[PDB]
Amino acid sequence: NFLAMVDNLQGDSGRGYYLEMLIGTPPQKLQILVDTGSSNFAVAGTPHSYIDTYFDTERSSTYRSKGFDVTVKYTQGSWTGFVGEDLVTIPKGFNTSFLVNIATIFESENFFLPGIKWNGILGLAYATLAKPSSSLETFFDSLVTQANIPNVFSMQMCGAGNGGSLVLGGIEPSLYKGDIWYTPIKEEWYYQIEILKLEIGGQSLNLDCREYNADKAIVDSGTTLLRLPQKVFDAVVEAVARASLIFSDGFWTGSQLACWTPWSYFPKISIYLRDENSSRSFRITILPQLYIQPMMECYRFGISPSTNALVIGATVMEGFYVIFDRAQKRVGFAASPCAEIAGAAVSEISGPFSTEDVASNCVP
Repeated sequence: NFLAMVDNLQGDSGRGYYLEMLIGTPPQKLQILVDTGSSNFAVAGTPHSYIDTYFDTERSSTYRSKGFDVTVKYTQGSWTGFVGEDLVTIPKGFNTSFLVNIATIFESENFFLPGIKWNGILGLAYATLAKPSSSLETFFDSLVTQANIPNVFSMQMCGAGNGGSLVLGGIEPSLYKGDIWYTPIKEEWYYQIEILKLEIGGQSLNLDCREYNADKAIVDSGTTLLRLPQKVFDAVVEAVARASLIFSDGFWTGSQLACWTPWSYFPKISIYLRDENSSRSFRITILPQLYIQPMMECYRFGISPSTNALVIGATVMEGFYVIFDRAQKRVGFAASPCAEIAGAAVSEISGPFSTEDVASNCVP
């Protein structure tokens, strides 16, 4: 009954998309960030001045400690928590309770930030990324076993320029339009997919396709912006600058905002992904609406560099309906009715295209 799950997320690209969950007995209500870039279920376990509620294990008769803690470190921020298990229910989806591993954060640094509305995180990626180790069964793997649902979830994000949907156990036809296009998961850790080509203003960037997969290309709803490995970032900046022509250096680095819509002055950016048929690609396209982001207008460049990954973050996922088909080791993309600003399209999907002139394997 996927219709219950429609309209179950709040938030946006910048502050995250979050699901309401009930944890323990009696149920304590938390706001949980949906994060396809990690694999732990972790919640505030102590008071923090930037959050309004935390999970108190001592008030839950069904909580059981697992006898160890875990420390998680990100490029920015970290936390240490107690590892236990408890019953969860997701009101907007699964009104029958299920037992999951949970980390209750008792210490942290730059994790719970000012202005943020979530107080834990739901890591939806694979066991290989679970901490302390892959033996700590992920939240979604627990749900699949116990609720006997298909090993698939999908996400509609509607905050382009509001909330959206997290569908656990499959696909809701009302959340997309036209054809679904699927690309293989190259490696089950992050949702790693194979990027063949980037195209700015209809003109491909002149980089070996290995540069787009440098370490990894991934789909991550816990990342705000489109993040590009430094080399790709610098080439994209030059292509966009030249295809527009309005620039201070700070605009590209997020040091400065441009105040003026400007969208008509900037080019389309297309990312080409290998199809489940090896001999074909398809293309996901963001329009300036998704990467020239109004702030209050004043506008920020919605693309940043990464050291180690090309990350298809929430600002790009706001353009599409995205299917995490773990059962068939593929990620699907489709056109999304809610990807609009004033009823105007902010993205395009198209295919197929020939892969005759790209290498057989762009992943190094």
